[PDB]
Parts: sequence; C-alpha cells; structure tokens
Amino acid sequence: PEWYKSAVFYELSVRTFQDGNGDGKGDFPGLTSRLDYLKNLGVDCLWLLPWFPSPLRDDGYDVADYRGIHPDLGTLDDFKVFLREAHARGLWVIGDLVTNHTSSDHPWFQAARRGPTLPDGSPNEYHDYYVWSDEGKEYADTRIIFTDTEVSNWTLDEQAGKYYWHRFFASQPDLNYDNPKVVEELHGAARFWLDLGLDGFRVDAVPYLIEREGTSCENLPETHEILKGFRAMVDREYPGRLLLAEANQWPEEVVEYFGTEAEPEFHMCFNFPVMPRLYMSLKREDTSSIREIMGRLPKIPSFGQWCIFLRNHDELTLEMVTDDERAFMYAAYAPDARMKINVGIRRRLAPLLDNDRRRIELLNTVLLALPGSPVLYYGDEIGMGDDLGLPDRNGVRTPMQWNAGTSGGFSTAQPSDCFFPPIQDPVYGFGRVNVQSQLQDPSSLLKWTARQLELRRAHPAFAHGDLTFIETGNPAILAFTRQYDGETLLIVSNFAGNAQAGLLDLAPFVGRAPVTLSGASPLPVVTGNGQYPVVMGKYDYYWLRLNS
Amino acid sequence: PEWYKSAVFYELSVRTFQDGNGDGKGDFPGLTSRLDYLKNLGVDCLWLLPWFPSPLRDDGYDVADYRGIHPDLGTLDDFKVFLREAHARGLWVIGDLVTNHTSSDHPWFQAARRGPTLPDGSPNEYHDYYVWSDEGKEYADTRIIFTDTEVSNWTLDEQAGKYYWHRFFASQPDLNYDNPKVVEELHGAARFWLDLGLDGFRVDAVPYLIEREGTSCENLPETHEILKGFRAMVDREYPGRLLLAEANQWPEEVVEYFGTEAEPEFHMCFNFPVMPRLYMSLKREDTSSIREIMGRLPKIPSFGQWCIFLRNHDELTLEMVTDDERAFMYAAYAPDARMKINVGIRRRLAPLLDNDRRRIELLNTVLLALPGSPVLYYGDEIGMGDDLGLPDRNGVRTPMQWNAGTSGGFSTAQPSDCFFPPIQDPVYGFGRVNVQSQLQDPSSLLKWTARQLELRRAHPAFAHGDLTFIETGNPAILAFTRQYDGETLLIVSNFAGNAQAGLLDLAPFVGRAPVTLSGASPLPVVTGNGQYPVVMGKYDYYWLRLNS
Ligand SMILES: [Ca+2]
Ligand SMILES: [Ca+2]
Ligand SMILES: [Mg+2]
Ligand SMILES: [Mg+2]
Repeated sequence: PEWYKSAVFYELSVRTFQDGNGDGKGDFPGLTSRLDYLKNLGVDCLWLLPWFPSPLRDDGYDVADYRGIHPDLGTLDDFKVFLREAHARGLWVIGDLVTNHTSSDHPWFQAARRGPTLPDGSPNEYHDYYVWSDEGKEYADTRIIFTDTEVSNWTLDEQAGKYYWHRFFASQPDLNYDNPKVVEELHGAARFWLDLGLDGFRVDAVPYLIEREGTSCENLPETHEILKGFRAMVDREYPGRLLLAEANQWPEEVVEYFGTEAEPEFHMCFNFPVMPRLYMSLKREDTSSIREIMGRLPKIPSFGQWCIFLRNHDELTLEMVTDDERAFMYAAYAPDARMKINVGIRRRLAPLLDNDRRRIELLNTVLLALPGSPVLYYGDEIGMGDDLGLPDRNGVRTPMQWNAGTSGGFSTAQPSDCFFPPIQDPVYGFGRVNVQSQLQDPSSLLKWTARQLELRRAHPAFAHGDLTFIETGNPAILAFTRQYDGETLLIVSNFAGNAQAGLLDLAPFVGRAPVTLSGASPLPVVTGNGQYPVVMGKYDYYWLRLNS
Repeated sequence: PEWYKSAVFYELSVRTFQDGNGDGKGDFPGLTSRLDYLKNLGVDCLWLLPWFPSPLRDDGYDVADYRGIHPDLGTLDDFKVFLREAHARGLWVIGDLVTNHTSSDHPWFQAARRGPTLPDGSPNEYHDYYVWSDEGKEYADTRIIFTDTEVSNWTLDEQAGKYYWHRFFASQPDLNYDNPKVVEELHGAARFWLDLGLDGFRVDAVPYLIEREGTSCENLPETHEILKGFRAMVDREYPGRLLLAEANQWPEEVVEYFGTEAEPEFHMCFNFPVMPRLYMSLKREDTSSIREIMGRLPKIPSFGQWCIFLRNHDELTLEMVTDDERAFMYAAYAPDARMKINVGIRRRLAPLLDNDRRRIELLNTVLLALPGSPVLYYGDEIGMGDDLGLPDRNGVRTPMQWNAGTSGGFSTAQPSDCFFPPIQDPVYGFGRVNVQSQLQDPSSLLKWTARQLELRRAHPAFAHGDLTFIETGNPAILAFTRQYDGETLLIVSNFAGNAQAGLLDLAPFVGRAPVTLSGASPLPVVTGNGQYPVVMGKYDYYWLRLNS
C-alpha cells in the first residue's frame, strides 16, 4: 500500500551523471535530460547524492548550506524544473539528508570556532552547535571509521583553542544533538525541501548522532529518540513522504531503526547485513551465511520495508562482519592492497565478479527476489567498472557511460577535464560499455535488467511477500518461498560455478505444480513426501510459481 | 590415430585477417604475425580461403593461376615463411583447391574461347578444357545454384560463338573432367603445393565435376571416380596429408564422398546436414530434427572424420532441407529480405542468435560435443557481426577485429580504405568487440572459447567416441553419450529459452555417478530403473562424465 514498498530505487550522483554545459561537471539540466532513460529502465524513485554547496572534501557529504544547490550542479530553479519533470513521469525523488555533521566551511562552524563568547561579550549562540572538549580525552571507547585517514575522533581547532568531535573527516565536525537548537535547524532544513515537493530523504549516518561517555557512541537510545522526532514531524506535517536510513550495523541493532508501531522511526532501512554475505557465499559456494544472517533479523513494523542493495557509492563495507569473515573477503575480493579502504573494498560490482555476466545476473536476481525494495547503483545496469587510480571511494563514482563518443557521452569536455575521469580501459571503458550500445543490443545487460524488473513488477509477492527458506541438501543452492495474497513464489539460486544437485523440502506443497514465472514451463508436480530433486547449471536462477 | 581426427580447425581469409603493410589488404606477413594468437586459442589447423591470383569476382574462388600467390597477399616467399612458422608452432595448414572451375581470366579459358581450331587451321588443345555447347540445350534437369544472379548454367561466349557451362558465376567456367588432360592439370596443381609442405586441401564444390544428360549433374559415379583418383594420388605420393570435402547434400549422398575402405575418397567431409537443424531446433525449442538427421547418416570409413561447423564464409545454406523447413528458417532468421541470398541466409553467427551469449555458448558446446573435428569461423570466437551493405556473401567476411584502434587493428589504413570495411556499429563494431578487450576480460567469449577447447582437448572421447542419443522425455532437452576407450561422457543440452525438466533414460548406467567435466562436482548416483530426473536453466549445457 505505501508507495516505497513497491518502488525500485536508483542511486546516482548529479555531478557524475550527465553534464549539460560542457564544464566537465554533471548538473541538474543534464540529469533532467536523462529522465526518460531512467523511467524506461523501470526505476520509480531516484536517490540523489548530496547536491548542496560544499567544498567537496567528502564529495558533498561535507555540507556548507542545507538550503541551496551547489553551483556546479546549477541553480535552485534548475532543481525545481528537474523535480517537476520527474513527477511528470511518475517518478519519486529523495535527497540525502546529512544530519550528523556539516562542513567546517558551514557558516555555523565558522561562527562556532570563535569561542563561547563573541569579542563584544555576547554569547555565541553557534558555539554549542558543535561538540567541544578542552583536552580531547572523552569518548575513548570509540572506533574510528575513516581508519586510513583519521588517527582520532578529536581534532584541535587553532582559533577556538579546543578540540572538536568528528566521526568522519576532520573537515566534517559533528553537530551537537544535546542542543535543541540544532534539532530545530535540521527539522527546518528537511522542511525547506519537503515544501518544494521532495518525496523524502535518505538519512545519512544515523547511528552516530548522540555520543555518551562509556559507550561505543553508536545506536544510543537518545540517538533513536531524536530520529523518532524526525518521523513524528514528517508524519504530522508531510504525510506519505519517505525516510530511509543509512544504518550499517548488526541485525539486532539495525532493526531498531524502524522503531515500533507505537513509536515509529524510519520507514525504510538498508539491509546492510545481507549484502556482504551474498559475496562471501558466492566465493565459498556455500549460502549458509545468507540464511544465518537473514535469520537474525527480527520482524519489522507494518509500515517497514527493507532497502536491498548490492553496491553503492561507498566501499563494500566489511565493518559489520566477523574478523574471520573480513579476512576471507579481503583475500577473495581484494587481491591488490590498493583495493582496500577503511575496513572495506572499493570496487564496482562487475569487477568484483570478474565481469562474469552469469554471476552479475545471479546476484541481481537475488537483489530483486529478497524481501524489500531494491536499489540499483547508477551504471551497474550496463556493467560499469572502477578506477583505483582515484583516491578514497571516488573510483566507483566515475562518470556514467552513455555512448562511445567524447568522454562516454557524459560531457563534451575531454576526459582529463571531467570532474572524475570517465573510464577508458579496454574491458570496462565507454568504447565497450555504454547505454547506446546496450539499447541497440537485443541481449545486453541493460535490456536484461529492464526485462527482469518488468518480471518482478508483474509479481507483487516480491515486494510484499513473506520469506521462508527451504532446505536443499546442498549449501551451494539457496531456495526460498515468497508468499503473498494467495501467490506462492519459489526462488532457487545456484551460487556455484558448476552444475549442482539438490533435494528441496517441499513437504508443505505436495500436490502442487511449479511453473516458470517466465513463459510458464511446467515442472513435475510435487509428489510423495515432497522431497523434490533438482539440478542447476552454474549460477542459474529459477524463478517459479507454485500453482494450486 | 590420424592427426585430422583430433585437430581443431579454423577458417580464415588472408585478405581479411591482418594487414602487415598498410594498404588495406590482409596479407601473409600479417597472418604470420598472428600465429601465436591462433595457437593460444587452441587451434591446430588453419584452413585458408583461396590465395591464388584472381580478379576476385567470387572473392578468389575464380582462380586465374593455380601455382601462385595473389599480389595483394604478398609473395611466394611470404607463403613459405608463413608455412615454416605455422609448422614451427605445431600447426597444420590446408589450402582451398578449386577443382570444378577456373576464372574466365585463366589463360586456359582465354586460349579455349578461341574455338576448336586456331585461325591458322591447327587444333586448339585448350578448347576442350572447358564444356561447350552449340545451343545450350543440354543438361536441362539441372538446378541453378546462384539463383539470385544466374538465369542459366549455360552462357554464350562472344568470340567462341558457343555456350559454355558454369555451375557458379558466368565468370567461373566449369572444367571438363571427361578430358584426361584436365585431371592431370589438377593433380599437378595439388602437387605444386604439397611439395612445398602444405598439409592438405579443402576441396571445393566436389559434387559438380562431371555433368551427364538426363541426370541432376550432382553426385555422379564418374565424379566420385575422379575423386578416388585424387585420394589415390595423395595416399601414394603424400602420405599423411588431408583431403576435406565441401559436399552440401543430404546424408545418404554426403557419406558417399568418404568412399569405402577398399576405394577411399575423402578423409573428411563437412557435416552440412546437421548444421541447419541446430538453428531450427533452437527456435522451435525442439531438438528432434537433430536426432532425425543425425540418425540418417550412415557409419563412415575407418579413416573418416566429420568436420562439424556452425557458420562459414558462405551463407547459412538452406538448399538441403525440406520446403517447410526452409520457410521456417527464413521466417525465424531472415526477417529482412536483404538477409536472404541464393536459398540461404547471409548472417554471422552472433547476429543470428540476437547476440545472446547464452545461445552462442550453447551451440558452440554442441559444435564441440558432436562426433567429428570442429571448425571455427574467424571472428566468431569474439562474437563478430556482419555488414549487409556488402554484396553477395561478403558481409560475413569483414576484417578481423583485433583491437579498438584504427580499423580494429586490422590495418593502419582508415576504414574506408580497407578491402572490406571493418564493422563500426555500436553493437558489433571493433570499439566494443575485439581481441585485445577479450584477452584482458576474465569472462570474455574469447576466453570462454579457449577454456572450452581446453576442456574438450582433455577428453578424447569428443574426438573419437561413438554417439548414442538418450531419451529425455522433453524435446527441448537433447542428451547423448560419447564413449571411447572406457570413458563415457554424457552431454545434456537445453535448447529452450526458459527452465526445462527431463527424465533421462540412463538404464544402461545404473550404479554409476555423473560428475561435471569442469571441477568434478558429483551428481546423484544413477539408481533404480535408471530414469534420471533433471532440471536445466535456459540454454544450459551439462558436460558430464559417467564414473564407475
Ligand atoms: Ca554525532
Ligand atoms: Ca563440372
Ligand atoms: Mg556542468
Ligand atoms: Mg597488405
């Protein structure tokens, strides 16, 4: 019933998607010119990365003005026409709300570092917007997220003569959520955009808002309380809008970000826990880690929906796996040391899978078949690669590859003048991987993706169904049912690189006939004790309905 | 065994493969520079299209000098070094021997058209090298092969004042094999090349040598007798050399080109009969035509070996199928009328299969898994397309696509200066489809092909085994065994575009365990009555061994 539950999401970065004025930077007019492509793909909601004024030290997640549009992306008018046109096509759009911190170039912080009092005796009302310390000795049981860059979560400010807190880069000072004026400022920022018609927000780094002595400073009850506040505001003032949480934590802690029926928080949260186990299972040819980790996720509220994903603008995060699992992933998916960043792996989806289309298809089917609303990362529809020559996580944020012309069609500016260089290598470069090609190619990955979303869209049980794992007698083979409104789907997936045999426990479905979702080819009726023998080719996916 | 039985063949055209001197024309030095690529691919024998002097009215199959090298391709020295280097790498090489006719520019024909007697009263000894008629009324129960171009197999020569015979173009007059001088001329031509160390010949258009009143003028006993003469000569003078027949006929008539143990003809013949049924079965999702047509092929001599192929330098021939089968193929594989030529379809393999890699892989596995020695058509290993803007069958003979540089790496001459233009379209063009890319791409089609030939090479039962079709209870699924030297291979192939179920009749193999040839994953042991249930994903191939 709520729109987000049946939507397909698409994550993109305006500066990196389409340049409309030849300066090497993506912009809103450019994005707007590509809306037909997104609609045709089968996308329903666009999630745009931060578009606000910013020195871009963390690519826009260091925000310097919550109520504007970064100059290189265009103007606020350009934004309003973009939104009009998106809505004209039946697309929703959500922004990225950066709550935990601002840029050090935010006027607030420039004001705040003047000290507790102005030179004229008056109180500096902005000073307590941020989190200050005399010695930087507090919150010591606290981990560092940007392990490769920051040595400490406290940094000394020259002119303020005190240490300030930051969970991310030193140029991203944390906001102080014990100060109620800060809560107002952000309720107000969100309002500004929701008043223009924005359909919601992806909310950034939600676990880290409140910090408390003698705790990890993650997932604190007071942090959750503030988030309940946001949801309460939106429910009252902007019914129907979406709030989606970036909360990368273990299952028990992630689910709490939905809140409860009585005290709601987020409508949606990313399913961070399943994501690594997908990759792990593929290398191990053993899907048990998927069932285990999915099994640890409690039921969610009635309004709740998972956002399922494979990759995104960040590294493949390994922060919320065991030390053994982390080491395995590095060994398997980060052979070069240059591939690691801050407890994670900074590679695009296709390279991670050795550009093996069968493996790419497989994981995409799992993405679309698990319970939640799926999100695609821009460029993965065509099999884009990465560029590890770029610092930080920018190697997975190269320009979208539209055609084989100048700079992949992203801009008329030459490749070395683009904000990030478009990829030109013989395997993943825009000469070989681009939209124009794949639109004309009857069997391209783009076309496959669209066809597969069409298929999903035609079976609501994917969006809304329950989930029940089936025993297969072979850990390489992952089987489950999705049931909803009388419909029973059976999804069988082979994570091995060669043919595999299984014995499915279909005892609950004796007497019923499985048929392929695609073309209704019938398989043998389920008989006897219901132990159903199968064979599967390498990386096969069987999308079935059980007819009664 | 004989070398040809375990060889993998590769068909290529020198003018079109690699240019070494920037004139837009492929040549021998160029070819020689690409021998490592062919060896590494897993090729054993190169079959070169005609390399002889010629006006190229049928792309070199109109021969004007049997004992030379066409100037565009280089010199006779260039040839000798090419051969030495091929042999240095353990590669065999065969040429194309054009027996049935010559160019009208051949000195023989220039001499012959002077008439039976010279202007000085002397007899013209060359006049009877060709086949002449006063009225062109003879051999009227005879079909026309180039239906789109030729209205008659007789053509009036201006200066000779008589009609001459030609099964092919009017510029390709048939040689007269009732004149024994002609037989000597060609025994001699073959000798010239075999003396240089050439390992054999593909022999062109063998059914059409002798023509007789009141017959079809195809497959005549006197034609076969002459071919026995060629074989006899090579067996005596050049033991170990290969003779491979182009004989496109129905099963009963093709097999006769092997001759018998007592009177041998050809070592190898192309398996023309199976080829169309492969394509048909895929569209119909019903493999019965393959079993039917394979079933009609009699056993062949001990020295005999089939040459299995999917495509070649000609059209996809529909001359030897039923009228109903022909109409179906046109409907399914020739939607544009421009795609038909002379009772066939002039398209490359990948375009025929909608560039669907799964379908490409499938047919390739079948090519490699049927009994015979397989032949690859140059460029199909990377998924090359075609150019229907070129006349006749030249649209499948575009330059090999080596890299994304100038003219696909085929030449430094620009694309409009190449002999045939290298393909530039967004789907199949050299920017997207080339060797360099696929060598660097871990999961490319090139790499797949090589990996799959490796796999074949490791199981001699593919080359030498018998063949037995297995009952599957589903026409979409084609199963068979190949047995040799105690080894039993089981090959199961799905020709449907969605998942299929089968029940394999493995009664003869109760108690034995099928394992994947690739990685030895075991499947359930064959039990009970031996009726073995399977499921297959779309276009899957299962390559299995049955272990005792
Ligand atoms: Ca904080
Ligand atoms: Ca003849
Ligand atoms: Mg711009
Ligand atoms: Mg040349």
